[PDB]
This record gives sequence, structure tokens and C-alpha cells, in this order.
Amino acid sequence: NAMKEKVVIITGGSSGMGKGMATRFAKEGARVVITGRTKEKLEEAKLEIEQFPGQILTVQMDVRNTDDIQKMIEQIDEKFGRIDILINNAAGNFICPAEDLSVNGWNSVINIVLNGTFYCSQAIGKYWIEKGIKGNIINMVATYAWDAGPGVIHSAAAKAGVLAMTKTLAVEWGRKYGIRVNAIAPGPIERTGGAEMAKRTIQSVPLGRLGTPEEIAGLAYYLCSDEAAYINGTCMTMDGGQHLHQYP
Amino acid sequence: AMKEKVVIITGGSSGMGKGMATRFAKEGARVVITGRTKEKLEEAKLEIEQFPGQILTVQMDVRNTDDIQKMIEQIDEKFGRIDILINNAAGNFICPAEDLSVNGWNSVINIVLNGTFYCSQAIGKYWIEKGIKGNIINMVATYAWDAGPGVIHSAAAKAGVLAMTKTLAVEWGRKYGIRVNAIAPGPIERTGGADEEMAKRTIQSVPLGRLGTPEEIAGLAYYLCSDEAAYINGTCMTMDGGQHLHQYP
Amino acid sequence: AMKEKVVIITGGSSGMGKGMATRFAKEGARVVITGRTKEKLEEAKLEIEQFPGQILTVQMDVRNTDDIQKMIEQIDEKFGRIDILINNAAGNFICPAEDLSVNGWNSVINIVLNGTFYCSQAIGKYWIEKGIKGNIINMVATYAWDAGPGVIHSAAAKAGVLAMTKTLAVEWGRKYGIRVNAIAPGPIERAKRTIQSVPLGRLGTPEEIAGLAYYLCSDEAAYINGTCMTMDGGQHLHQYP
Amino acid sequence: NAMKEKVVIITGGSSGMGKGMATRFAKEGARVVITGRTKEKLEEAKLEIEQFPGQILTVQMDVRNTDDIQKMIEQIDEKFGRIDILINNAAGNFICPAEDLSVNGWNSVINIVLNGTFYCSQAIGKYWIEKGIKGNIINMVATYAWDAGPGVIHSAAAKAGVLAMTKTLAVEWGRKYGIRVNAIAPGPIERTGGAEMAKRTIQSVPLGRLGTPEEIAGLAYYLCSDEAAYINGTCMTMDGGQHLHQYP
Repeated sequence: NAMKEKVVIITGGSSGMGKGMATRFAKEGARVVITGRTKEKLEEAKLEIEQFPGQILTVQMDVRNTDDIQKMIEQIDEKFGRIDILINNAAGNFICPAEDLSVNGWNSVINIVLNGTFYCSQAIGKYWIEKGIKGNIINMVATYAWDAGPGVIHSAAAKAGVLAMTKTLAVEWGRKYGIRVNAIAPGPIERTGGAEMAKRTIQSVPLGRLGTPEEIAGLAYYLCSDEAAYINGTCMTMDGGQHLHQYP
Repeated sequence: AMKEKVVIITGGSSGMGKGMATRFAKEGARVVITGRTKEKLEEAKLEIEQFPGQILTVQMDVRNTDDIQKMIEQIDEKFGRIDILINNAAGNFICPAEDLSVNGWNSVINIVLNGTFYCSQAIGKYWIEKGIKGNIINMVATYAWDAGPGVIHSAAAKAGVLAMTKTLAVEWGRKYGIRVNAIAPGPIERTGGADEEMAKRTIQSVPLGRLGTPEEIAGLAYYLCSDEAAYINGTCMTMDGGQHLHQYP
Repeated sequence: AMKEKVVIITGGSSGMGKGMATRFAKEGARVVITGRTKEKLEEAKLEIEQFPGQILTVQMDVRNTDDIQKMIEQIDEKFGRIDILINNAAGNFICPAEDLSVNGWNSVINIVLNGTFYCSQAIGKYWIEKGIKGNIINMVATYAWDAGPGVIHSAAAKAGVLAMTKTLAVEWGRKYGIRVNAIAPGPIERAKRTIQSVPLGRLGTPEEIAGLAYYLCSDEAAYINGTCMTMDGGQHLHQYP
Repeated sequence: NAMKEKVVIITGGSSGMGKGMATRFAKEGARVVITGRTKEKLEEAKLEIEQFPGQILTVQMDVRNTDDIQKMIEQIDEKFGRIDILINNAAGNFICPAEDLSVNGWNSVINIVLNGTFYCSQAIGKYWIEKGIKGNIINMVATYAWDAGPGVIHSAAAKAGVLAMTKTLAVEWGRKYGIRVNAIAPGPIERTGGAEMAKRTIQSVPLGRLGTPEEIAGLAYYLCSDEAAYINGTCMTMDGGQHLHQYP
């Protein structure tokens, strides 16, 4: 189909936004690699999105482990022979007052979100550099990445770091290798996990509703299209206007 | 579908304006292009029209509120609806801030900032009275949120337009379900202003090593108006190959 | 060196303008305050003047380029120099964007954006002719870089001023050594859900704002250029996740 | 509340900006604690900065080690009985193309700059919470923290994370404890030693010169003064206008 012969890797692709993006790329005929930490969820996701035999590759791995990343790259290269797009979506988040956050809790989020995104990006980038592939990277961030994230200080710091990495790689690798690097910052999206009623935040969104995984997937698809080839080093926000000041 | 929609593009007879008009027309929308000169409007129409009467040319000035109401009336009478407004009409040139005439400064503030407000408010009120969930796209520049040396007039005006964009996304998004966003293009071929050492140097300044195109800009505006994009509101989408970012540490 | 300096504060007869004027006069500078109404200027003068001839009141409109040149002539004749310009003259009120009259929108753009440009260009040219390394401080608002629901006129105007601030910081900083910066105040003294909205749990004060403007004009702050210093107790930041 | 009665901690206080800040606070009469990894540098800085015996406390410690941090707080509390200000300055930075950066290299910068700043801030904050002290935190960032940092991707990410932390703590702790948290972003400063011609750098600064440690010190001192009590959750840039676009 439209994305046929392209190979897309989505970390954290067995649930939520990751799986919504995975669904769209598979419907457009691309080969999709989804990663996760649990076998069962990956199998389920694969059964839900696979359009033809061999289209989807599930990889049980940890983005914090550089050996796992290299093994995944070798496995994909052997099965499909190329990698076109990397979407760094694997994340970990929960609320905790900053004073009460354990050192291990802080470390775990920085490790999965910031470090794991860098490990995946550098390893995939090096693969593209060696093969002369003009790849595309999309990093999932949050609107609190450029502001305050009260109650989620670990995620706010990690995602801010990811946003800086996004812009830095867009300049360095855009120039030296023609690799495009961008981010997406979603607002509240229906059908996603986490940790007095919802109308408390649906109200905070000017458009008065939650976004959908299909809408996020449409943005990801547009960013990977030939039309969008000049978009580089930006963060596309999709939050119905939530992050803006709602009163004067 | 896009086939039934009506799109207004101010300054639509040349440059990015015409690139956007070309795309919406190929997708079958009715397109209204505005401009100050009759000749350029007729040239653009002939070039982009897919079928008789698809394109409506309106010779007008975005600084004139009477021109804006006349245009709305004419469109409503002819097509019976308005779905999308793209505020593109612009004016720009280089001048050191201390040398800029009061008339030069005023003219750019009036066309870019005031004209965008006049058009947006008039169209918004038309949508409000008819219960239409419209969409507005404002064309800004990457210097709108930083410094614009040599183009202080445009930097100020476009910064005002960006603030307006975000403010209307909140006010109208909430009260009427009207979406408002902006596009910040980088250097785009076939859109030269007034003003090669610095020429090839500016291409060097773009990480991707090339100029953007009006067709790429048109594809972003088209995506922003699609049903898939319905949750995008109050943002500025930059399309500049990474140019506005720091190029060295 | 403050003793030998001349500071111009537009809209200096009330509120923040008066707070700034009070501090600069206490530090011994000559202060020029502008305003539209005679009696308010006369009251402000009596309140802040520390010695005879310290304060020059000028009844003028920042939208009038002829008024600006007359003021510059008058200042130059009386004091012989101008060191600092604070563009504070502002106008503001709440109104839904779709209800705002063309005259209402135009008046705010004219006073805030155009007036700041007219004053800044006229003073810049004066400094350019005399080789003076001046300092400009523009008063903006935290909604200048975000949305300002209900105050779209002021948000647009202030955002324009912020862009002008950064642009002149580059052009004039490099060519003439003139520094240009902005201050963004939060809610300032002179129902309480907005006090709750401020992490520090209170309103700011005009004395605090004046202390920031004073620091920005000091020799210690000579490398600060093209930035916006916000003083709002943390209010503009997201208060929830 | 008078500076003469205050205790100021400056990590990385034995050289460069840290020492410039140390010099100013000591000159105003505060007790100053400077941290560093080398005994000799610490003793040299102490001799240079101290106005009276016992005014300066040097602490040889690693900001990445939470035990070192805990021991330092005990030592200061025992000697001085209070802590008023924390300046997170310790940092590590060098140039390296993103694709050539080692995993250890990346990890070390994130650890020292981002994690170390969180460890010190959380530990000192907890100390302040226990004692009811309305403390003040200043984090040293850089202007590439909110943009691209080509060649310094590690520091750009770490510093972006520090900036997010700064804003997040200003909200959470400003509200719950009256603790202020702000950042400073310096431009190029003479006498600071991080790892073509230098006239290129001064040329990129509109003001056409480098900043000084004494200027940076004045900004830090202003931010800690009583008149700056309402400044919270912001980043004060001191770079001569360098980070702005220099041409259309």
C-alpha cells in the first residue's frame, strides 16, 4: 500500500498511543516492529494490527539495555533488510510530590525516557549512517516538557531532555546525514494508561474533549510522509489548546 | 468533504498564497483569493482553476473593514458558506530599525497585524451567527518569537499575529469550536520579497541544505484543515528544515 | 553614577510607572514622567520628588510623534542628556475578541505597540547622534508569549513589544552598544482565586518591580540584553499536571 | 534574613563561575560552602575567597552520590546550624558529535548535571521542609537548554531537564513551602574553563564582549536578595543577546 516497503519501529507499541500509531502504519502497508517488556501484550497487539503474514515483528526488550537494542537491530536487518522510521514512545509516568519521590523512582523515569530514547536514537542513527539511509525519528514528548510539570517532575525533566535531543539531532544529523528528527506533544488522549471526575480536565481543553489514538497516528503518518520532508527539529502539539492560558 | 468547502486565502495571487490556493482547488474546494491588483488576480485564477466558477477573485484591502464585509456578503450570496480562512496577506522588506519611516512601520503593522484581526473577527462573527465550526490558519515567520533584525516591523506584527492565534484558539475553540493555528515557513523558493554571498550561506544555514517549496507549505495547510487534524488548536507548525535552531554551540 | 542620570518613564503618574519613578528618584536620578492628565502628573511629582527640579512632568501622548520630539527637545534643554527609557504607558481592559470594537483594538495597538516604537526610535536616534550607550526597558505581560483570553488586544500588542525588544537588542546592541530588555510583571498591588493561582500566594508590589528595573539599569547588569525578566511568583507556569 | 547570617552552598565552587559567585557571597559576609572533587582546588579557592577564619567550608564530594550529599548536610548543620541558599553549578561539558558520543560519556553528563542537581535539590529541600526554612535555589543552565545544542547534545539534554525541574519545583515547593527556585543562563564568560578564532564568539554577541564571573555573581546575589522575593520559576539570561537570531 502507501507505506509498502518501509520499516517502522515503535518502542512501547503494544498499548495506548504506540499501538494506535502501529495500527495506522500497518494499515498503510508498512512493516512494523513493536517493542515492549511483556510477551502477552505484544502477541495481542500483533494479532490486533497485522494485515498480512510477517508484517509485524514483536520484540520483547528494554530500551535501557544497549545489548537489547543492538540485538533488535540485527534481527530487523535480517528479517526486513532496512529500517526507515523510529518512533520513541516507550515511557513511564505517575504522579508523586517531588519531595516524596524515591531516588530509584526518579532514576527509572530518566533511564527509560531520556536515556532509552538516546540509546535507541544513537543506535538506529548509526545503522542509517552506515547504510546511507535518510531516516526519520519521531519522539513522543509532553506539553509540560517546556513548562512546569507539578506532580510529574521526573517525566517533565526527562521529556524536556528528549525535546532538546530532538532539536540537537535535527541540526547535526539533518545537516550531516539528511536525517529528520521531530517530536509530537499530545494532550489528554482517550484509551491510555497511567496512575473528582474527568470533566475536570476535559473542561481544561478549549475543544472540550479528549484526543484519540487515531488522531495522534494521523499526525505521525503525516510527519513521515514525503510532503512533510522539510519539517525538521520541531514539536507538533496536538492538545486541543490545553497547554495555553485559559484565563487572564 | 473538501469538495463542498469554501476557503478564503488573503494575498492569494502569488507566492505561498497561490501555492495554497492551487492545492485546495485541486482537492475540489471553492477558493476565494484576495489581492490589491486585478491583473495578478486574473493571472492566478487562470493558473489554478479546475472548473468554471471554482475560484472567486476579490480585489480588496485587508485594512478596510468595509471591503471585508462586502467580500463576506459576496461569498455568502454566491456559495452560501465559508469554511476556512487563511490570513496570508503580508508586506515585508529590510530596513534598519532606526531608519524605518513612521509610514513604513505603520503600513506593515496595519496590513499584517490589523488586517489579520479585521478579517478574523469578521469571519468569526459570520461563523458565530451561522453555527459553523470554522478553521483559521495564520501565516507567521520563525522570527516572530525571537529577534527579526532588519525586519522589526514584520517581527512585531507577526508576533502580534501569533499571540492572536493562541488567544482565539482558547476563546473561540472553547465557546464555538472554532480552531485557530499558525504556520511558520522557513525560506521557500518562488516567494522572494523586496529586501549571493549571504544567499548560498542561508542555504548552508538550513540543516536540510535546501529551500522549502510552496507545495510543501500547501500540504501542511491542507493537513491542518483535514478532519484528522481536528484536535490541533492554538499551535504554530514550523516548516523550515531546522533553520531557526542554533546551528553551532 | 545614578546621580548624573536622566530616566524617562512613560505612564509614570500612576501604578507601576510611579513605583519605578519613586525608586529612581530616591537613588538621585533626574526623572521625566509622562501622562495624559495634568493633575495626576502634578500629584505624582509632589509625591516622588526628593529635591527641586528633580522631576520633569510632560503632558503628552505616546501616539504623537510631534509630542515625542518636543519632549526630547525639552529634556535636552533642561538636563542635557537622556540615559534610560522605560516604556510603560499602557491601556487595557477585558472584552471578548468578537465583541471588541475596531476603535478599541486600534487604540490598544496604537498606545502599546506603536507608541513604544515611536518613543524607542526617537530616543534611539537621539542616543545615536550623541554617542550615548542608552538602556531601554519595555513593560510586557506574561500573556505576551502565550494566550491572553479576554485581553487579545493587549496580548497582541505586548507580543509585538517583546519582538521589538529582542530585535533592537540585536540591532542596536551590536551597532551602538544600546541595551534593550523587558520586564513581565504578574499581578501587582496598587475574589482571591488568582492569589491561589500564584505559587507564592500573594500579589507582587510596585516596589519589587522598581527594584528589578533598577537592577537592570545598574552597571552590574551591563551584559543583560534582549531578555524578558518575569516577576510573577511563578503564576504563568502550569499549576497542575 | 541578613546576608551576614546566611549559609550558601555552591556546588562546583572551586573554579570558574562557581568561584566568582562564592567570592561575591563571601564579600557580603555570608558563610559559604563550596563543593568539588579535588582537595587542592578547593583549598586554593578558599584561601582566595575567605574574608574571615571559618567563613568558608570546603567539601570534597560527588553530587552523584546521595551519601556524600547527606553527610554534607549533617556537617553544615552541625557547623553552621542552617542552610539558606543552594546554587547548583557543578557541571561537565565538552564537544562531541552525537553519533560519536560513548554511552558512558552521555551517562556521565546526565548523571552529574541532571541527576546530581535533583539529588542536591531534593536533599536540601527536605532539610528546609523539616526546619521550616523558606530557601532559595538557583540552577545554572545554558541558553541551548531550550533550543538545539549541536556538538553538546548531552549537556543540552541535561540542562533542559534542569530547567524543567526548576519550573516544576518553583510551582510545587513555592506553593507548599515558600521555597523559590530559579535559573541563570549565562552566555560566554571570561575565566571559565570548559573543554578558528575566539573573535567569532565575541562577534556573535551583540554587545561584542564576553561576560564576567563578577557580573554573573551580581545576578545570583540580586536573585537571593529580599527585593527579588517574588521572582520564582524563571530563567534569567545573561548573554549580551547572543542566543537571539543575529540575521533576518
